[PDB]
Amino acid sequence: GKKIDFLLSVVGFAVDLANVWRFPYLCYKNGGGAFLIPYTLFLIIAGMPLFYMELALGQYNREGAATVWKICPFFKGVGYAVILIALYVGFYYNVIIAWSLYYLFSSFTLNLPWTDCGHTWNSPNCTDPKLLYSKYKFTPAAEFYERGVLHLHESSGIHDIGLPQWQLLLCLMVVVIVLYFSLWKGVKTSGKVVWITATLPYFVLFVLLVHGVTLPGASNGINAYLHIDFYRLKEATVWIDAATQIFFSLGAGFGVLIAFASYNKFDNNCYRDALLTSSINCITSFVSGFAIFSILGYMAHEHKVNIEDVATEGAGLVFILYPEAISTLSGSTFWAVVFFVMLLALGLDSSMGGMEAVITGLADDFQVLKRHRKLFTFGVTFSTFLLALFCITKGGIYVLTLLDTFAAGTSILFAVLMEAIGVSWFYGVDRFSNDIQQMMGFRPGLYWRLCWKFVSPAFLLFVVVVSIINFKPLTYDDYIFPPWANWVGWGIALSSMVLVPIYVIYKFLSTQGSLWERLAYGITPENEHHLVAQRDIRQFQLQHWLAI
Ligand SMILES: CN(C)CCC[C@@]1(c2ccc(F)cc2)OCc2cc(C#N)ccc21
Ligand SMILES: [Cl-]
Repeated sequence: GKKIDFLLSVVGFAVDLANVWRFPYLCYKNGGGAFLIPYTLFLIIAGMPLFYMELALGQYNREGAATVWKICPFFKGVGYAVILIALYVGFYYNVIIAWSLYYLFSSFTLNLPWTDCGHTWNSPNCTDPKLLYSKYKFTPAAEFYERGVLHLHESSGIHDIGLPQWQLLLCLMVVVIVLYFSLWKGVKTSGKVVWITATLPYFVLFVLLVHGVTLPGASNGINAYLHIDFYRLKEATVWIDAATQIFFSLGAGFGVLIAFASYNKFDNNCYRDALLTSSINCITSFVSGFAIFSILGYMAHEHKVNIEDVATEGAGLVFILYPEAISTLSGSTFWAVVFFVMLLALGLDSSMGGMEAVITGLADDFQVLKRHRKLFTFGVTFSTFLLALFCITKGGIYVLTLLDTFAAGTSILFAVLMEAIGVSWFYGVDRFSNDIQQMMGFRPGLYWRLCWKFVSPAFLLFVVVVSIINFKPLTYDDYIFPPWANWVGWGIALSSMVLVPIYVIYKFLSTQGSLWERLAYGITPENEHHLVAQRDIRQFQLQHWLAI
């Protein structure tokens, strides 16, 4: 049972809300197949080494994202930045679960609300295919999602978000209460019910793929998926999106991996964990893209519109597609219930992990918080509840888009780049390899060390620079955000990006001694500060820097 339980755990942890909800619309927005080349390249080159490095760090040091930097005290700022990024993401990661809960609640009927027009929320322009460069938006499913769930028609933009919707308010309240009561007692919350949540997503994806392949218009969608438009690979939007989606789905850059590995056994095999998780994530992403493109090709055939204009490119793509695929099934009510229960469970577990990252990171830093986990959990959950209250308004989709674009974009890329640079160069790739050997029994191969030291940081810096200089103003379908919205988004990104130099400056000023003494104390492990007085620093010799 050692291997079967491990396989269940790894397959459960290998699929996130990202793979199911965010990958579809990022793949649709980027042409389809053309998005998989950057995705797979980045996956290997950066994602696999960074996943492995974070797991090894957490396992060896037994600390959260913040306090794990006792090895290189100057990067506690990086730790704080990743914790803040996780906190930001949790603001809308819960609104998505609220949407899923609302859909599940509305799915308990023999006549699904997303099948035809004729309801209170339908506009006079609603078009029913059975009864008779834009994105359409006049279909029963799109009309339902945008009017009877979001009530987006009552807001003119991000300047007129309006008051919170009370149905989504109740759903968010339920989600937050469940999260708190699942986090308040301790980290140990697995091995009890995750069995169903680890297999259900794969079953749902399998059934959807099998059913969608046999649809009238699925062939065109599959052709559009397997057709690669190489012109799109010279714009850098696809590359930025692929990198960000990778660091989202894999879980790196949020401090989740370090916090969760801090509870692993000292002899746990992180290399096999990273390899298996990366392979599963790649296969799942490819299958999900295939099924999504099949579904939207079927819809394009159904609605007599081009595949590029059939559906939205925003965060509601799954809530438009999956109900439309369910409506084509027999006993569609049961399938809808099953799918949305799956989505609820997956989102709940993912948000639970994201919030546990923050809780552990802050509790390891301050012992008072670690002594009062109940109050700290309540405070974190209440803050998330309010800042997600901000995202359930009538124009809440615009705020959600702004967050999903800015909270972890260049910010998460920069945080991961700083993590990699810090460890590999200042702490030492040789030291990290020695630690991994002492931990798991074998030294990492040359490929891993090269990826950690040279390849991954270079690509991360390149993508960060390109995202900064090649920045497209924010938009949501046909709505162009005003400039101050972009300024606010860049301020949000900087809020977590700037914690690195700020903490470096604070650490330098707070330390006592000469400039060289300050540097030595800053770039030396906290448990080896007794060598600073002996003027024996490895970082001050060229051998340390040229070591690979
Ligand atoms: C952006 N989000 C927040 C990242 C979440 C990462 C994740 C995680 C933690 C440790 C790992 F080794 C691997 C993945 O946290 C828990 C979890 C649960 C599921 C489920 N079902 C899926 C992923 C995770
Ligand atoms: Cl993904």
